[PDB]
Amino acid sequence: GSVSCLANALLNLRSSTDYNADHGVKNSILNFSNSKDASRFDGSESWSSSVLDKNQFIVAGSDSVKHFVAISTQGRGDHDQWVTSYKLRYTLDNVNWVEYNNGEIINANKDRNSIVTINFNPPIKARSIAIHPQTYNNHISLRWELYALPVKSYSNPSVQVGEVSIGDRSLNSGTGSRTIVRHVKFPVEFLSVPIVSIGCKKVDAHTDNGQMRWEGKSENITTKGFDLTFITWGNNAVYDLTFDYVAVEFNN
Amino acid sequence: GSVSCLANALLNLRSSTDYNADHGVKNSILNFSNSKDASRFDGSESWSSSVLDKNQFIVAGSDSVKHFVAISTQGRGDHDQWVTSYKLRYTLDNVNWVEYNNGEIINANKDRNSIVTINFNPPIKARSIAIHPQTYNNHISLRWELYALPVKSYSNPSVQVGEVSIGDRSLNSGTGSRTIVRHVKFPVEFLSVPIVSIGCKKVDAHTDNGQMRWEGKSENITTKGFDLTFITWGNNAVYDLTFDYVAVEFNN
Amino acid sequence: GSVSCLANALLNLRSSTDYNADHGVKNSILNFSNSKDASRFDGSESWSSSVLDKNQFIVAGSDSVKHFVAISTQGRGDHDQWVTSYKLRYTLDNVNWVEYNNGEIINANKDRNSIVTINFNPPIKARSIAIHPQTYNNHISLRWELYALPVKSYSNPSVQVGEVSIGDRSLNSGTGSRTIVRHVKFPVEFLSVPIVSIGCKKVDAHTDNGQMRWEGKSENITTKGFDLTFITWGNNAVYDLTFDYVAVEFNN
Ligand SMILES: [Ca+2]
Ligand SMILES: [Ca+2]
Ligand SMILES: [Ca+2]
Ligand SMILES: [Cl-]
Ligand SMILES: [Cl-]
Ligand SMILES: [Cl-]
Ligand SMILES: [Cl-]
Ligand SMILES: [Cl-]
Ligand SMILES: [Cl-]
Ligand SMILES: [Cl-]
Ligand SMILES: [Cl-]
Ligand SMILES: [Cl-]
Repeated sequence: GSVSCLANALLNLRSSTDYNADHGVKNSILNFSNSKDASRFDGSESWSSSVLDKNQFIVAGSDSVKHFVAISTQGRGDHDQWVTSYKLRYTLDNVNWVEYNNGEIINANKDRNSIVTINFNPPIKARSIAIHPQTYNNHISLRWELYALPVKSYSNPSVQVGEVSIGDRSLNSGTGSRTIVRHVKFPVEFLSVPIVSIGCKKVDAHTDNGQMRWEGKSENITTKGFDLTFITWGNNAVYDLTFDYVAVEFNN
Repeated sequence: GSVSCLANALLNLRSSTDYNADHGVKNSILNFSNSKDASRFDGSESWSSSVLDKNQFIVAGSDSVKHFVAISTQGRGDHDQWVTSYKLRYTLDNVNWVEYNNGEIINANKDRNSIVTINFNPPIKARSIAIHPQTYNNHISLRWELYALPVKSYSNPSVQVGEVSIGDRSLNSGTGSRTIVRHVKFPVEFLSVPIVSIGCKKVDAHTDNGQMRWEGKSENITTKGFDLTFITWGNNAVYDLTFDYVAVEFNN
Repeated sequence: GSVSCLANALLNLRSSTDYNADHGVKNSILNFSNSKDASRFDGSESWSSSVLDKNQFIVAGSDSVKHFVAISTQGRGDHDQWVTSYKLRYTLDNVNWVEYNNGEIINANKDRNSIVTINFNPPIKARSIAIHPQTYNNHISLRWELYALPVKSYSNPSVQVGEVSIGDRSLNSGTGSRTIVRHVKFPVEFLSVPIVSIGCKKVDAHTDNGQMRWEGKSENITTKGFDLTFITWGNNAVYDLTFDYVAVEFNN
């Protein structure tokens, strides 16, 4: 129940340097492995830097605010190279970068294939995150994965808004439960059925010997629109009512 | 009126394996073609895998919920290699993957350049999607494009909220149409002019021989704020009114 | 206070052609430099095209609407190649592309390393943007960066909605300030504390010798829910009230 970001192709990767394109970040996913044919080179089972110093990195980014819950690193699958320690940096606004845990040096790998996982408690909240290898065996070469919370069903909703009124004297006389429907068409048709929230912004109504009774309900909601049912009861004479509505479409 | 996702650089791609970086997913867009100079190799006109089996794939992903309406595949431009059938997998939450149409094997290409397009009715709703070649002529090599519905103008809106009241006895006396304006400044200035929806959460008002009359309108909306015009008429004495507002900025 | 898009790995890049993968767009970031070791080739300090004509490009894209404020270009770090002029194209909807400033040819670089920056007034509003080199010294080779406004704290909010009523005669008798709390649980727990906006959609209440007094407040908001405090005062007998609420979570 966390998301493997690289496995799902959710993040753009950018390395500092690449030994060459056959050692690029595209070869860096956790457990990456390619042909065992020893007669041809189809790429390192790792990202491998070109320059060996303490300034190399891979930046992983996208526009969404991610809640990173863990990172896993691994050495290189096909040669004895691995990152033995690293630092992490991240940014929420893509302008100001901070060091994870005050520049903590994280102890990492000691062989080609064993996975080392660090859990973030609390999650790192970031748009971009960078692994900054500090020490290495033989070469700065690694495979990795970044784990994030799944997107919530309530995130990134679509919204259309409008207003609706009775607009005449339909409810301005009579006795007992009395209702009128105003059909509202959304400016644009939704892809799926939204919810429709409403709030009153005008009352022009007579009490029934002091009792005020008015109600609005959004009903018969479709992708194209909905009905605002205006309601009164007892003997109230309602002259006009106005609602603003906010139609919200989730998960689409 | 569909979006060519790869052409527009909207999706991250990740292959299972690459024959080498000069056969990577970066060379996989539909109709990809490079130099005709036979004296140098600038890359295959295809993604080409390294391992030939039924387990290769390209994953295409991003954070947004896409509605995929079609996929097109093509063989390799510069050699006689093409995928002859494939399966599709996808995921909406990036945790749970499903097979398209119960693992349907889709019949695909039979030459280098002819495009084979499959239409999805209904659209596949997904954050990530993967093509899983099953059979091939000579090598797992392909070019492709994924077509999605365009983003709606109502998607990803920006929102600020607040409340506003009369806050004094400005409307608590008098006859005829009577109005007061409260100017509201948004916590942060918007990039473009929002809409402003409102809903009443407090009425403290006297009826005019039984008739209740109150209204609020948001007016003079700018990037920086708006005016809440509080309104009464007839002889109503309105002591206070409060609205919550929801300012929504679209398409920005 | 602008965002360096490529530095932060925020955009997918796609070139028209690459001299080969060691001259790909992955080597195109502004100021990109790799090993100075003259004995091995770890890639060009540039993207370099394969075909030399007026039809080459790099497309930079993602789903988010960006407000691009500037572009910077540079020639190739390790050889005497640079783009001397280019055009820009962009798209907001990823269907319809437009030429920047009526197809203006922008004067660009004249050496390997000096940066040439063009500022966009007003910002270019786009999901994808493409640099289209027109003329070049020796080869179409460049490094570049795209600068965008930072994301606003109000963008991409998460939203849950619902309704709440008194649902009994708790406020239907008595004198003075009288309140009841209805606890609302959000359908799903938020990651951080939201704001909760409310709007009345039903009044069933008696005036107090003509004075109407009712109020709702959202209070004690947590990640899990909030309290709708229903309020009356004076001697009003309130039979029922209903609010719709819109809970909005920012920056998460
Ligand atoms: Ca190998
Ligand atoms: Ca060629
Ligand atoms: Ca070099
Ligand atoms: Cl160093
Ligand atoms: Cl070794
Ligand atoms: Cl009745
Ligand atoms: Cl197999
Ligand atoms: Cl051939
Ligand atoms: Cl009047
Ligand atoms: Cl030309
Ligand atoms: Cl030179
Ligand atoms: Cl009182």
